[PDB]
Amino acid sequence: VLDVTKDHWLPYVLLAQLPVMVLFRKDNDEEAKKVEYIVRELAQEFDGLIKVFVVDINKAPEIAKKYNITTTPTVAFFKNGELKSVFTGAISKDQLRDEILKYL
Repeated sequence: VLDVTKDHWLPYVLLAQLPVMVLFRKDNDEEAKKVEYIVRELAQEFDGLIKVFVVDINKAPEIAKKYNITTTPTVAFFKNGELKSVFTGAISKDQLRDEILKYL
């Protein structure tokens, strides 16, 4: 689990050979903290089968702008360069494993 830079977008994410789950957050949010723990847990559970990253849209707004992501927290699923699925609102750890498995 770690932040990603616009710089590191393509290499770390778009080039990643594993499926990628990215959390777009603003900062100093409570709901974002809760989603961030959910995602931490999913990353460790699926450690070495997917890759999981964070986008602090305060610092890398170009990434959200690129993917037309207007709400935080947002969880995005990227596989082989393309955006495969997006989850907003209330994020269900149960649903994220459902998808993580869908693309695995």
